[PDB]
Amino acid sequence: FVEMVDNLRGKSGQGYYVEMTVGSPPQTLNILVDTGSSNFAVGAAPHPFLHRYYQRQLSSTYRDLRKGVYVPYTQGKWEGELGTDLVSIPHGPNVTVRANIAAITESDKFFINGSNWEGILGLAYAEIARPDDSLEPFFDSLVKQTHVPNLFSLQLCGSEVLASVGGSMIIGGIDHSLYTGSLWYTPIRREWYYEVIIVRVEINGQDLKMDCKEYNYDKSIVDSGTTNLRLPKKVFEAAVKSIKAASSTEKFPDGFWLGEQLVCWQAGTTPWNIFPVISLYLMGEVTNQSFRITILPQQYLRPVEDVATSQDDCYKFAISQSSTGTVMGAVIMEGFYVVFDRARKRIGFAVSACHVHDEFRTAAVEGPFVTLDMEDCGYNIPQTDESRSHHHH
Ligand SMILES: CN1C(=O)[C@]2(N=C1N)c1cc(-c3cccnc3F)ccc1O[C@H]1CCCO[C@@H]12
Ligand code: NI
Repeated sequence: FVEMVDNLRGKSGQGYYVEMTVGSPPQTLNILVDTGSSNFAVGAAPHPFLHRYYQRQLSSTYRDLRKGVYVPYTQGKWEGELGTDLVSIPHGPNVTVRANIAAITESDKFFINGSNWEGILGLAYAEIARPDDSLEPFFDSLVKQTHVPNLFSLQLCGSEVLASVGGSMIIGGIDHSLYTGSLWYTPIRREWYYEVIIVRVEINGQDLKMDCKEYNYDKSIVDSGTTNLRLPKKVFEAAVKSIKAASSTEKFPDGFWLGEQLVCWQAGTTPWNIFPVISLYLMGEVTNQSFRITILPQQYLRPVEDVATSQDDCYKFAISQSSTGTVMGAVIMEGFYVVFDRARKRIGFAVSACHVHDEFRTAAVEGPFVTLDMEDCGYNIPQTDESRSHHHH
């Protein structure tokens, strides 16, 4: 899949995007690659942060669905008009599909100044699409309309401008040049988000020793659309305590641990070895097995170049608290080649050929670990009457 290698770009902390075309003749837009959502939505009206947008009137193949869509989320929203048009990925498979497209006509805190993307590609399942699960997501349409295998994989590679990032989205396959060592699979627990189960967490080889349901409260997901590793409150607190203890030779302000303040060292002198590795053990394909993915401080301490002190290497702490479960965001994914094997309801992890490391430690994927009489680490979200009332024909 040589032609699909290196097809992702972006600015650090602002999401990875792929080039796509919409309409006839093709209109090129840069589109955020988001495994944590399920809509294909593109700027389709002027906005201060857009240099360009989808011009429906310029497309001979555009069809209006005569239905609006409204998408609120934590401290943001986008909304607009549903339709269909022809869509391709120039540095993807050699195919063109008719997909649903939400034409974004109004938004708040959605577009990011300087991110260089104009839309979002939700790669998750129909269950979480808006307005409802009857709006077929892009990848479903791609698979149904073409011979493209039902799988994609992601290799995310992490003074006045933010650092440029790159990576690969391989659609329809696995490219062996993008990883080394073994490729380990964890089940997709349920097809909505890419939900997985964490069975154990270690910080510098030390078990956090929590009830494993705490690791997945109220879910754990793999999300390219989240920068940070996000952890449930109780888990976050235990992790921060352990990371603080390991790095105790340095006394950082509270602002740092909250991700609200950078910490710096003289260029090239960053004491990586005082920061511990973090291991997440993921449920294996076999009942009582797990494997671990291990990330370095090179992943969870994000580089931010400072104008005021350009002679220093400065870092943001990129592990943060969640009230909506574990989020394995870019912090996790940057260590690994991640295979979203939809066909076989599983997610694969292998050491990425592009991950940032040093001569002492490396991001790792290791297994199997077998546990006698494995507990169920999955959390069952309480059923609301709202959700229960839904008929599913
Ligand atoms: C959590 N999440 C969002 O809020 C979300 N996608 C995900 N996964 C998202 C992430 C980023 C973003 C910002 C910075 C860095 N990377 C990114 F992808 C920017 C906008 C955005 O829009 C949300 C619309 C509703 C569904 O979720 C979407
Ligand atoms: Ni009914």
